Amino acid sequence: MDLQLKQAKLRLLYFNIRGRAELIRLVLNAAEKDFEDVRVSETEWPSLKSKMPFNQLPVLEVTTPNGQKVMLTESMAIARLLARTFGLYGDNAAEVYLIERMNSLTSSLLEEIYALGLKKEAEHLHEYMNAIEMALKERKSTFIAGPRVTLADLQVIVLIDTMNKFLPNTKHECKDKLDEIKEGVIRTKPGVARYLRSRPATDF
Amino acid sequence: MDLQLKQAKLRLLYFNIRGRAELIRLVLNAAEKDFEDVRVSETEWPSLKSKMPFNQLPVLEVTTPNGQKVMLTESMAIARLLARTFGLYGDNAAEVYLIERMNSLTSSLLEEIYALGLKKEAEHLHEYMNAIEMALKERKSTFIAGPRVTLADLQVIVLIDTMNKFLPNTKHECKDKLDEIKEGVIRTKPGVARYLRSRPATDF
Repeated sequence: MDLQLKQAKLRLLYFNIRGRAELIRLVLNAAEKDFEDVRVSETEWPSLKSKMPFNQLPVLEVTTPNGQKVMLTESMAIARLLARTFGLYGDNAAEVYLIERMNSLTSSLLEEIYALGLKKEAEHLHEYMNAIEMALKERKSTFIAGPRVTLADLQVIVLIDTMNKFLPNTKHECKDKLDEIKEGVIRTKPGVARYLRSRPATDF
Repeated sequence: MDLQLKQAKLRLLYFNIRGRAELIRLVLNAAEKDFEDVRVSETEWPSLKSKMPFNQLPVLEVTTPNGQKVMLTESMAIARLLARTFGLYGDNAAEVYLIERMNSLTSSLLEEIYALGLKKEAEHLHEYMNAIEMALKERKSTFIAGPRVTLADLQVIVLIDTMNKFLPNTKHECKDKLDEIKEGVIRTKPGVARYLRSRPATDF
């Protein structure tokens, strides 16, 4: 039942984009936990989908220290499990509420931005951006949920990179407040700083 | 920072439907924690939205035992906070992964069902239903995450009621496995059993 994730061998299977696995890559790099970052092309996906017991990516393939292979699914469930394992998910339920309130807003905004890339909404987008900006201005701590980085600050990085690609010229005050969080993650999580500098430059 | 939710006065503001607040109502009734279940019409929403500091429902208005009024937002963040407070969120990160994997599947399926009511997909629906049915058949416990009810078993109830309204004649084997979970929640959580019997019969 306990996968012993600190020691376990970890392989992340996803496409060669940031997308919905970037948050997992950021948690593992923040924790300085090594993993195989396996980037799958859509040319390779049909054959991989046929031999493996899953139908969507990302999957985290865990090999426990005792040799047991377990395939984990559901991107945010994986990210939260890894964050809890490596001390990136707060210390009590009140802090976790702050994490999860912000992640609800930023996850929803991410999915709205993703859906508008090729469909053809600044109002629905503005609503999320105002809520995020408001929470960031009201906080009484350096990071979203307290004095130290948690999963919510890591997902802010995902959100910034998505707004830069999908909404480059959008000029909302929330962008500056998000960038402040990112600056603090880079300062305090040298594994993230190095990863962002070295990761593949991708469009999405 | 700690709202003292066991003792705090709680008012839930949402529309007079099950919708996205039913999970919160189920947690509180499972815990036998009293709350004001305030059901707002769309006739009343414009005026309420103008005087209060929020722009969407549900909101949980908490009055702590020391008299402090705090408005909580984000339906799933509220539900998880309440589940943690009342012992409905497992005991370790491995159990929580089981909760959150299942809630990812059932939340996604719920949102897909909601979006298809008036838009005009059995494939995308079938994918979620097969994954849910598969996890339910593979489990080595009475409930989704272990021997006792958690938030994931409560959201199964939300999913059943939604499939009954939106997909009455759909005949998938996952429906029976979901109904088994619901039967066990009713048996083991007398507060849920009573609530389901007494709650307003609504369309959505």
